[PDB]
Amino acid sequence: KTVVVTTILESPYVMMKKNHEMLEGNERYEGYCVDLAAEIAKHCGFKYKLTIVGDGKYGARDADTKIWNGMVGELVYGKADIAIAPLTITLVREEVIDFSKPFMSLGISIMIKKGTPIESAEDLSKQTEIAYGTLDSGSTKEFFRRSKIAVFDKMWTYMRSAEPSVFVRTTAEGVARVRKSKGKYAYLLESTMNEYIEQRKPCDTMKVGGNLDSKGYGIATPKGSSLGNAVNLAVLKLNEQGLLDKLKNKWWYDKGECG
Amino acid sequence: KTVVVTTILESPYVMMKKNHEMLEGNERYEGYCVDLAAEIAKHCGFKYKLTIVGDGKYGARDADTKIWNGMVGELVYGKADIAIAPLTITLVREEVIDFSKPFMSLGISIMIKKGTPIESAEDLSKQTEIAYGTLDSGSTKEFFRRSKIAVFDKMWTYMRSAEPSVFVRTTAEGVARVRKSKGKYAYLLESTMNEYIEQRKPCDTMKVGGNLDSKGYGIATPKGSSLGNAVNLAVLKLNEQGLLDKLKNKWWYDKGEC
Ligand SMILES: NCc1cccc(Cn2nnc(-c3onc(O)c3C[C@H](N)C(=O)O)n2)c1
Ligand SMILES: [Li+]
Ligand SMILES: [Li+]
Repeated sequence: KTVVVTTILESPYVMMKKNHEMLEGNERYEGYCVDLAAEIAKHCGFKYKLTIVGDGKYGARDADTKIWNGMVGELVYGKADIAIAPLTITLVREEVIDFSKPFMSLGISIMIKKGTPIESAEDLSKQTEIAYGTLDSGSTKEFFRRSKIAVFDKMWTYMRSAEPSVFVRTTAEGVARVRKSKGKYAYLLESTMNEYIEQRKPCDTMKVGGNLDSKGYGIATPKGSSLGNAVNLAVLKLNEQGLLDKLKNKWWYDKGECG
Repeated sequence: KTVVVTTILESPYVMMKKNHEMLEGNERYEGYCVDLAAEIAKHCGFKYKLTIVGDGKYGARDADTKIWNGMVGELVYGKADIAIAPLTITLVREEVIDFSKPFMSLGISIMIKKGTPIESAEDLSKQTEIAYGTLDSGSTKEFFRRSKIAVFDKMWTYMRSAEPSVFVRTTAEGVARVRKSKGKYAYLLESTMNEYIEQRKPCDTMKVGGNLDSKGYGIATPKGSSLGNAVNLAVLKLNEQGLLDKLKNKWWYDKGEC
């Protein structure tokens, strides 16, 4: 029977093709995770349907209702069979779903406008002339809120009290703010997205410094699902064969615009 | 019952302390994996004994007998409960033991003696004057043996047929061979070791090229062991607390001797 894949629309992982109206089913979509899903399914021998998570969320547990939202919730409550998406392997998710070993590494990173005199998170933390912030929701904000590391705690105290607000509602708003702020705004985001935007016209942003943390995206299945073992072996095989590196190069650099 | 940990003496992961003869038990040892074992045990609530892998190997399967050696074999055959070491997560190992999610990243890299005219794996693959090889019974040799990537497949065909043997029995033997071979041996090893050695006396080796692949070290348990779930959650918690980053920065700290 057909495996129900839950995923989320986010470039370059999953995108509707420009001509999607002329296409059907899974062929309407393209991107890194679309290609990854096809490779996993081929190695594991299943057919599948790509579905887009209803609530547009990755997966968190509401503190009041204790209900899991997002792709994680679709797995937890038995509505999907597998999630193939930029879904970070975290402790609280690992407690409730199964994850493959990571298919992609990432960490929180600094996006600057080219020419900005910042080389590290330490550099940002010691000044205020260049404002800096994060998405107003989600894991990067939460990283700073929860960190007990001195530099990141300092950054959080700065971010919470800075005026005008250094937070943005969307990735696009953060990128636009970097681009329009003449070097006076830096945006903190996942290194994978930072690298992607560095390859978008007009080629005026860059990733600077080392990453602030390290984590991985994993393929998720309901806890105890028989599919989990085969999927994990497939991730390891695709990595060893160089296919994961090929797919990253395809969607970030071969299709990049900045050389 | 006290959990039997298998590990391998590899600086800066596990090292006998300078004054180990004055110490006993787990306190004889220091290093990243010694610290990590203590943190995992505290979070999972077990007592443990650090033991050193009997055959000094990481682990591979003999193609004729199908017997696993190294730390992998100690888990497969019931000699240890957990391996806490720079043990690379690989497909063939995952089939026979359980792994946590990775606690540290690495990739295959190239170590040369300073001045060797090699800048990349492609450079190595196109010549034979500078011999090159890797560690027996490790994940790098298995990577090359199995690889269908053109450059790496060519490198494996070269390594199999090179004379004298380009393979080494320990990581220390690989570095010693680089150092003594007057520029005529390059060693394929993981980036963690390459970078650590480059920054220490006698300052005569360096890493060249980008990493050839991207993988991770994992905490390993026998397949199906009940310890695996708790250990994996502990790894993720330590990651999210920044403790793994702290340990890495401490044990790879560059004192500036090179
Ligand atoms: N004391 C120097 C030192 C410093 C830092 C790290 C290490 C550990 N280590 N580094 N490289 C390797 C290694 O290289 N090829 C292999 O096959 C392995 C083994 C591989 N990890 C496996 O699991 O088989 N193992 C040693
Ligand atoms: Li899990
Ligand atoms: Li990390």
